[PDB]
Amino acid sequence: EMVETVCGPVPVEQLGKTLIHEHFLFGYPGFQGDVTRGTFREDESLRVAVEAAEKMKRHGIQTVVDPTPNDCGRNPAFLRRVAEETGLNIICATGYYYEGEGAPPYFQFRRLLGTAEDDIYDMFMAELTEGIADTGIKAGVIKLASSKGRITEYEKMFFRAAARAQKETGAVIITHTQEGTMGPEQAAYLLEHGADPKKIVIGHMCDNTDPDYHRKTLAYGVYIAFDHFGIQGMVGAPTDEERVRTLLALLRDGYEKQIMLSHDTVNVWLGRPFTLPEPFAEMMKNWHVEHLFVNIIPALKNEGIRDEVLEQMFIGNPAALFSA
Amino acid sequence: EMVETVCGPVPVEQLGKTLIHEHFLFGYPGFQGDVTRGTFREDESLRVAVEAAEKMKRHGIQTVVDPTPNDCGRNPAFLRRVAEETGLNIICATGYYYEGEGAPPYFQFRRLLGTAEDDIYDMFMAELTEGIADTGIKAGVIKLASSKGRITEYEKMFFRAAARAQKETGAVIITHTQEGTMGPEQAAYLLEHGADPKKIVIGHMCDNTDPDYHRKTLAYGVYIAFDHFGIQGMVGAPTDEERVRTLLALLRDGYEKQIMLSHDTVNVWLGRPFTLPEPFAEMMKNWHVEHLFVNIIPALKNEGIRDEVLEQMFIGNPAALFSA
Ligand SMILES: [Co+2]
Ligand SMILES: [Co+2]
Ligand SMILES: [Co+2]
Ligand SMILES: [Co+2]
Repeated sequence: EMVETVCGPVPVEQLGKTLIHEHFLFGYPGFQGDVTRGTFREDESLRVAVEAAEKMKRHGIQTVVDPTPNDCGRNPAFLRRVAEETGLNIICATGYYYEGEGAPPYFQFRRLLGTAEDDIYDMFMAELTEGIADTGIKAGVIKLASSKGRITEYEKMFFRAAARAQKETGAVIITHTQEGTMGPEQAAYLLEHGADPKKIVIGHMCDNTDPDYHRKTLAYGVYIAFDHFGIQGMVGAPTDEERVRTLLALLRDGYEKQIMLSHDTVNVWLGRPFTLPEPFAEMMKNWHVEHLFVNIIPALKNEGIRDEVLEQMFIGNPAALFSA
Repeated sequence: EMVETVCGPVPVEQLGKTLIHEHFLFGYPGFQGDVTRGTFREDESLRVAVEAAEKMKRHGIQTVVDPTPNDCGRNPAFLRRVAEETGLNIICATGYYYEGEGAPPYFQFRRLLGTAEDDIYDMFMAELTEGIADTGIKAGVIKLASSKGRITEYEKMFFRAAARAQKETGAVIITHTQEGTMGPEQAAYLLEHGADPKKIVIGHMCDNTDPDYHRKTLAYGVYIAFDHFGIQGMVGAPTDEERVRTLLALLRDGYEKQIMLSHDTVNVWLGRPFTLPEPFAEMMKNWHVEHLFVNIIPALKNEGIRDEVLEQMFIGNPAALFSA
């Protein structure tokens, strides 16, 4: 009936049109050490984050899931400010990123102590059922992530802890896959450990252009997310044209009740500002929160995708995902 | 001749008896993500850190160099609270840790952008000559660190930026070596990029028990630190008995003017509290700030080491190190 947002419990039936994977803030681990030159400018950051939220609202978005990992600058209190200003529902996560873009030393050390996996489960339970730090905000999803071609031993600790927490709480799991790998493997591993496929979203699935890879993942009964719309020009990433091609094939096969769409935007980068070099910068120009609504959805409609199917993906699926 | 401390400039002639490598606070990268169960409690932490400072003061210590890396929870304002309460001089660092206990994703990303090395130099210069964040505190040393058996491409960016910053500022460089490797290589690499050997301390040298490894390093004209006293059993670490054996051999060889001693304590751990298992816990029982004075120095004097030699290491060498 209810889901935890940054403003507290909200009825699942009130979530409405949802973006399943966007970041208001995000930083690569290590950004914290560059505080002198890469200061967090909260006022400007809030202005930018609120502007992004308003752009989403303009296209009927009422809810956003922000799965910023705990080790990547997650800031629930900041999200609450965005939500308070805009009236958007924002659902945050508990979880760590994958090894290559994460900060593994801490839980690797606890693994040497023999307690890491239990500590992670304890962290998930605390943040799902008690609150994050002193904010009073509970996470509404568990974020999991794996490496390219491998769910590492470090990563598997989180996967097992997540399955355990899910069995206890009924919490939704949202995942990151790296470079179009491990979708089927994540689903199989989570299900081995008793996780509920109807509560799992395997992310970044659109990074792989082989429809058989998607169908192998869909076979487990999980949700999949095409959540990289706008990300073009590598590393390895396919084009939006290719993403649309893959999506159309799955919709023709009747998989709409298992698919959600997003952009995985980073609206405010933590640390120093940066500029992409020009070939890449132009290829990435559509990576913003309006892209699905201005470009992608019109293209789907051009191919004959019905409004009810679009509504299934943006409204029906998040409602079902967060319902018992 | 002055050095920057957490309280501002202090005459080098007033540093007196110094511990070259101790941490009031330290966290393994990723500790930030375990904030809920591992919150930093400032009042209690300050009480503990102040007590550690008072323990050092009782043995005549007037100065501590705290080289906590930027990515390992460095908190200069906290150090200033400790120093303001106790009158201890505390000198802090600018730098990142080695890959295996560091947070490389941030500067790895900036390396891809082509700016990392310049960004690191910029950071070093800002923190040595202007201030850290909004604290008004300047770092007095640059902290460098390498991995086991190699200085990685990531680490080398910091090494080159450090040499550049040293040429400009005359700043002292303090290093970490991993598992008794890369001592000579660090010295060679820094001098090859124009760093001053009389301003370099190669750290954790006591983790290697081969006196030829030490003599190879010492031949570069650099300082070396036996800075792991009390750390026994963990990750290939030698015993204190073995450390004393190596140290005695070098002192009898006439190397006193190049050697400094410390414990590399962590007085307050960031993140969740932990307890070491029973075999390791007993082995680590002497890992505290009084150990050199209560146990090690008496062991050295029992082996014929005179007060003048000890004073050279604890007083003479730090004064020379920080002098032009
Ligand atoms: Co991701
Ligand atoms: Co993401
Ligand atoms: Co070290
Ligand atoms: Co240290």
